[PDB]
Amino acid sequence: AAKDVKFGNDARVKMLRGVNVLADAVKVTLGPKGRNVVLDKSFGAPTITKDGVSVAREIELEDKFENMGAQMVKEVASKANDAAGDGTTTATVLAQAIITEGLKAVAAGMNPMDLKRGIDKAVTAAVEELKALSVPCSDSKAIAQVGTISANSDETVGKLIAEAMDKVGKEGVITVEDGTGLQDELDVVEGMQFDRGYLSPYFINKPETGAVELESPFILLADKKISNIREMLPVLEAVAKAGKPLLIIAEDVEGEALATLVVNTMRGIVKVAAVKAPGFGDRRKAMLQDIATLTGGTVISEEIGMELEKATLEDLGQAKRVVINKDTTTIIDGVGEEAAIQGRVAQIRQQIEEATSDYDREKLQERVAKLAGGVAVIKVGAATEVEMKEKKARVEDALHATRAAVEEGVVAGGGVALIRVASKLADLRGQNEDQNVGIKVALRAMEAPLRQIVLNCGEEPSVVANTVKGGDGNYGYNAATEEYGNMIDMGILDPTKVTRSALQYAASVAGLMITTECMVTDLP
Amino acid sequence: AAKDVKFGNDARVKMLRGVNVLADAVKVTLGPKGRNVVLDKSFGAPTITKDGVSVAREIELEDKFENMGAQMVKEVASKANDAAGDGTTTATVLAQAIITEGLKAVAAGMNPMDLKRGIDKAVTAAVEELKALSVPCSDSKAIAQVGTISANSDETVGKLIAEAMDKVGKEGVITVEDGTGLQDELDVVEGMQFDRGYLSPYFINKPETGAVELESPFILLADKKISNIREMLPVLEAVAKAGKPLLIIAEDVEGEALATLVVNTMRGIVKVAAVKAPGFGDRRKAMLQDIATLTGGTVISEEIGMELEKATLEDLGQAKRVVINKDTTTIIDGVGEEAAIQGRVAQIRQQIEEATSDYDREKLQERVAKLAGGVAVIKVGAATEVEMKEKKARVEDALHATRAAVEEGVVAGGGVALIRVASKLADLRGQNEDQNVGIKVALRAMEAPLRQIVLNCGEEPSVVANTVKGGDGNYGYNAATEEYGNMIDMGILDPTKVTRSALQYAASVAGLMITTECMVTDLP
Amino acid sequence: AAKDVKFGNDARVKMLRGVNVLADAVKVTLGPKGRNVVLDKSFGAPTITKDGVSVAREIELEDKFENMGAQMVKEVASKANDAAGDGTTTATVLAQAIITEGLKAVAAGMNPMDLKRGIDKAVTAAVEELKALSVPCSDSKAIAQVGTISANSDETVGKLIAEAMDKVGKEGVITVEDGTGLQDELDVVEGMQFDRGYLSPYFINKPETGAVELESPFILLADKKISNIREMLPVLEAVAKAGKPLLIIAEDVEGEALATLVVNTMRGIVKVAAVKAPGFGDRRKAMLQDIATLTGGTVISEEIGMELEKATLEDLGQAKRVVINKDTTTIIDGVGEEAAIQGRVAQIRQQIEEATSDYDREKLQERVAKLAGGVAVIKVGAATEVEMKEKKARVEDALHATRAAVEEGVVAGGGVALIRVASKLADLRGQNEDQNVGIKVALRAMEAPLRQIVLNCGEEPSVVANTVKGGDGNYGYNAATEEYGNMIDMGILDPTKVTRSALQYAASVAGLMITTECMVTDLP
Ligand SMILES: Nc1ncnc2c1ncn2[C@@H]1O[C@H](COP(=O)(O)OP(=O)(O)O)[C@@H](O)[C@H]1O
Ligand SMILES: Nc1ncnc2c1ncn2[C@@H]1O[C@H](COP(=O)(O)OP(=O)(O)O)[C@@H](O)[C@H]1O
Ligand SMILES: Nc1ncnc2c1ncn2[C@@H]1O[C@H](COP(=O)(O)OP(=O)(O)O)[C@@H](O)[C@H]1O
Ligand SMILES: [Mg+2]
Ligand SMILES: [Mg+2]
Ligand SMILES: [Mg+2]
Repeated sequence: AAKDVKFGNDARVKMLRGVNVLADAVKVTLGPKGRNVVLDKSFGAPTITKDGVSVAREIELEDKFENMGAQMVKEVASKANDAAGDGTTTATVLAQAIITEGLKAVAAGMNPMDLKRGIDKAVTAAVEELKALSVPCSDSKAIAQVGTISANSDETVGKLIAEAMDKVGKEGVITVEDGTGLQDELDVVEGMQFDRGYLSPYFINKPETGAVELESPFILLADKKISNIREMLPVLEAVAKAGKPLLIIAEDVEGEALATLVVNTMRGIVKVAAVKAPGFGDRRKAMLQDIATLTGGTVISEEIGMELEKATLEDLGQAKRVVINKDTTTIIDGVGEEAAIQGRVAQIRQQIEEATSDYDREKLQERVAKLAGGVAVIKVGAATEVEMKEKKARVEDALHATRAAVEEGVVAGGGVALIRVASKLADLRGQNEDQNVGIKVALRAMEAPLRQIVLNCGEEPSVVANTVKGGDGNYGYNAATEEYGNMIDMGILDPTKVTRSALQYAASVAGLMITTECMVTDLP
Repeated sequence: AAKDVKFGNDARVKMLRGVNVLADAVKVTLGPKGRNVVLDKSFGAPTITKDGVSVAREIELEDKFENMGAQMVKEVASKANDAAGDGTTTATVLAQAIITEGLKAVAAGMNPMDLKRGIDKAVTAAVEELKALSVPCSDSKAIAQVGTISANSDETVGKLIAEAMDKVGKEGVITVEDGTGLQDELDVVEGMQFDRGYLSPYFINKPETGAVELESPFILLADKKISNIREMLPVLEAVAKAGKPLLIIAEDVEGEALATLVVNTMRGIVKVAAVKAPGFGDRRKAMLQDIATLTGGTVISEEIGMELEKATLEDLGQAKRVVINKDTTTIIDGVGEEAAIQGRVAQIRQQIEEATSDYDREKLQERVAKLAGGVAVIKVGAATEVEMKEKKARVEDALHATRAAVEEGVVAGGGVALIRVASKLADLRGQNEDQNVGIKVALRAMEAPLRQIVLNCGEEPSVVANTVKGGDGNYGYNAATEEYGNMIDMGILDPTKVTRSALQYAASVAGLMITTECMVTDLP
Repeated sequence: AAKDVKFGNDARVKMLRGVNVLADAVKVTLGPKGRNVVLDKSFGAPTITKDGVSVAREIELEDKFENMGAQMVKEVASKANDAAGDGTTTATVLAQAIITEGLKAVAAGMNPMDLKRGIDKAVTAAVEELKALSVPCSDSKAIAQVGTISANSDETVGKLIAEAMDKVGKEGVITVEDGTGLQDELDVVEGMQFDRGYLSPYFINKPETGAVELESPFILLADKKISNIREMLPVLEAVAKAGKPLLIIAEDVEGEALATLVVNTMRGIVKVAAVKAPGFGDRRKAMLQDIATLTGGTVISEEIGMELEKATLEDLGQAKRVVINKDTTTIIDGVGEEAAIQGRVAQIRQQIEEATSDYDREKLQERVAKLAGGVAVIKVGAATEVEMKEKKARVEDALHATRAAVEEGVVAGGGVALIRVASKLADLRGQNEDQNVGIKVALRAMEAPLRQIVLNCGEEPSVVANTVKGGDGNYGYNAATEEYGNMIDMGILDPTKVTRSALQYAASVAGLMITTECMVTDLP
């Protein structure tokens, strides 16, 4: 298509309207006095959210040039989120701020390429400063405070996160999903358990639960489909002699084999149960191996050239108890010595280290938890669906910020950390005067989040900023209680990694943007 | 697509118009002096209805913002309905109320997030208050009153519901369907019966009904298709010796087997009949098991490795009489001891407890009824189809409210319960003044349903509310007889669970709503 | 789609223009001075008709609201017709009347829900009153009078209907179809006959008719296709010995068998004929059973495990004569004793009682006639096609009204019955004044049909109604002769069931309609 090209101040002015429409939709939500935005949906009911990256992905503008502005700053908000899943509004606010100020200096006749260099120097400096202010967050109380503050001041989320973090340990997963009732609820599953039900409801020796239960059972791990019962006989009978029940975790148990197993368990011959293997594809075999290790058994796959028939009792895993539902098997307390348990865990330790992907990382951490600590699920309660969505998202949001606190620390919120690092770099200079403005451009933007937080309360940003600026260390403004104080004492903690990412990402794009001199796009 | 974004008072005004159009099409229908709305349909004739969620789901507006408003309140009405099938208009009315008043206070310059906290606090309070006013509704008289009142003052609906509730008992289903004539009619099927006709009209030993009848018959339950008669012989002959007739409920009876059975029953050899199994898929086998239990027989499926041939008389169920039509089998009085009956019922008791779905819940409750109490059908009469639709809906509607009465109790209608819980909270306060206004915003809306009820009679809401406000307990206004009195004595009872759900849902959304500060949506 | 919602008097006004455009197109046709409407057709030539439900179905309006109007009153005319195939214009006229009046009182500020209650009470009362004026119509003369009056005063239709009703008896069908010439013609087939021709034109022993004729023939009823002649031999030869001819009614006679039969009959071996079974699917077997009964033969189907070979002469049905054309077999006078005939008829008597369908009802009544009375056909004559359509329709129309007279009786026409029940309810009252207007609203509409009859004559409705109102019993106005008199004596009889369905249906929807307060529909 034919293009519309626009140059210099003209192009920039459109660019900024672009940034501004997005920035302004995203700002309304900053801080405890944040407000919500409503994003429409051709789908079904609209969505009410407080979450900056949600609002930001929706903004698309009709003027092709305004649009390019908005589609650019939009990535600060987006990246901020893939990085720590929080602080996306802050980020946006900082970029709108670096760009506003920067462009105004380009209009003063400064060389943008230097404005940029100064802005990045300013920033690299601020990042060190942050790492210096950061203090570790490692007690349950602090963790609760980052949760809480992330969840727009929902003390309950704070607590629940803090609680879960506590039970599943350091290497345990926590996930959030819709709840049944109105109140939030925390499930913690003990030890190892996966997503597989009995293959026939006949195995069920306890109908009141609708679930199967065996004690001191041997476990047969077969990495292959099971059709012929012939393959079993030498084994099933070695077990009938030891007088103990048996779990069968194979790739699958089909008609011919299953039917007969079902007939055999029924008549009170040998107590048995069978259930599909966890997952599919490649991880199945590796994850079935997990199960081997935990119960001290040997995987029987046709890959190492093995036959079910040639398997003595010894190959079988063992545990003290197992529990299986319509769609959930669980092994309690495996015989595997913690020598071998700890070892296999020290292997899947480095699986994550060289997991060059994001999805190849999730699963490994899951397995680590099923073998080491525990798995926790939070359920968010809500009266409505418009409510579930927003509430769920905040818990999700805070879940992330705590994980961030834990690895990177905390600094004073209400954008005090940033305002503080700005005074620490009051003396930073670059290779030339433009660069010095460039630096000053960033220091000034570093006041933005506190300034919006305040404006969203309907008081005066420059009065609050002045008195915060007049103090020291962690003195800051409590927007919620409208009083000044020590931000760490008041429990207003930002996870250091988020304050940091918001600065980096926002500067990284704002930086580029202010060096636009030409813009090319389609004809209306 | 390029978006239109709107901010603050601007966006809200539009949002309100949107709420308002919907809320006012819903209002017209509130209470005994309600009027109906006509909803068009590209389909066939329009639809006349009084039912608030029906009107609501139709409203869609041309201003994309006004629409957003409307599509949002629309969920209070919707949720209300998935929750108790009733009170949807009240709900709507309350939300229109909480919003109007709430936005007015945002324009006052209150912090909407607090307005929300006050509103919720006000509501959590009001729910407790209602659970306190609730009294159990458990006689047949009260039940009739809830029915009656739900069916816009139709005493006959009240009575039929009350009557059915009484015969099918507490674990019995009641369903409504179109009737043949002009008058309503209540069918109650006694004990166990399902949707299956004879497999050949030849079995029919009584042509005058066009139906089959056997006394003291054995029952053969086969969980498998039946093609070969060979499989039958050992059994059919053990039955010919005992001189009793035989029912065959299998997965199916096809050509070869059936034909011969048909030939055998014909010649006066052995009195037999055959009929498909109930349902399909997985429930068939479980439900066929029901039939086993009720008649004290043993299911014969190839899954436990069983053969028809190896079945003595003993495996066969038995009853005192069976009745089968073109499409309805029914077993009268099974031999199964109530020891085993009561037990299998205590199992399907907890099937519903862990039925994590809505459709996996319907079927279980059905079976419970076929095994415990009874099944009842109501037929709604009407001269026309425009009439049938509206009348059927109301019966359905009241059917729901009585089920709600029964599980959660009744409170005073005419929106007296709500007006009373508002004076109980005259002292509620929150953390800060905005929250106090927030609280007051809700208490105020709690007057809405009575004030519409009154307006819809064309008298003066604030006069009626003032004198109701001036009494005590259950004094209220009888809009139908235009006189004051005790609302429970006058049989104007609301089911507690609906009054409460109306409040909850409407507050739940209106609450979020009043905290919109930005709105994003498409270009016209 | 975005909707256009309309509220109170506004939405009503549009609703009523709606009812009006329809009501008016329908009115023009009412009574003997009725006129015709022309309804266009993308198809072929337009359609000239007098028939209210025909005009009505066409009306659809451009104003989405006016349209709703129209599409709703449209249902009175529609139901009216499914219910007694007549009175549909009167119906229409009463609804336009109940609406007009009703709405005018909602404008007075009555409570429409009560307007409605009184309009129904009024009506329930009127229906009793009609059942009380109704006198049975059971001589051939009165029957002619209902036909005649139904057929816009076509004495010839009256007569023909009366004539048929007389010959086919009470359980005989009468159908109307296009005729060959210009004059109407009544065919009456005697006894049993169906739609099947010889399977080979060679069977024909009388070429002058082009048809087959056998006397004292045995009848072979085979419920199965016939391919092998082997299956026949034992039988064909038992018949060759008795020296009588043979009819073969099987599911079909194909190549191999047929060919040989054809060769055998040809050479003067044994006199035989063959013809397909009546209908297909399930009724075939049941209907072939009919033929069995009538001729005292035994159906030979492989379903009861039977073979053609094992059939002696005894199994064969018998009659005194049979007559078969290119597409019509007919059996004259079967040997079956009326003990068994009457019985099988007493079974298909209750087939109709429990025929829960409309199509499962037509066939049964057919069979009843082929076994009990006779079948009659009327042929309508016309010069043109524009003419055949309208005439045929009227005969059809009157065919219905007579069937209705016969089951429910007659009342005085020209709208006199309704005007008389109206003075009988002069004292009816309801629970409150609004209901009293509502009563009075209906009693007034009850004058509508006489008022239109008169206006269609171009005289003055309120002079005619005054004088008619001034008389008694069956005094009324003969619109055709423009003189007053006793309407029963002048043969102006309306079948009671129609006068009552007109009232029922019109009030049933008019009733709802006047309780519209909102109307929702699409944007233009
Ligand atoms: N009581 C409070 N006073 C001042 N700031 C607060 C208070 N509570 C939370 N905050 C601050 O709110 C800021 C961000 O909240 P949020 O609106 O989610 O922005 P983001 O999406 O950028 O995380 C953090 O700086 C946190 O310090
Ligand atoms: N005689 C009456 N006087 C005052 N209120 C009544 C009377 N009869 C019924 N109501 C009130 O009607 C209200 C609801 O009727 P309805 O129009 O179905 O609204 P909803 O759809 O909100 O259930 C209930 O609060 C009930 O108390
Ligand atoms: N000579 C007559 N005088 C008055 N009314 C008549 C006369 N002939 C027929 N009618 C009346 O005509 C009315 C209906 O005829 P018709 O136009 O078909 O209306 P509908 O479709 O409503 O049957 C009946 O009420 C019948 O009594
Ligand atoms: Mg945040
Ligand atoms: Mg209701
Ligand atoms: Mg007529």
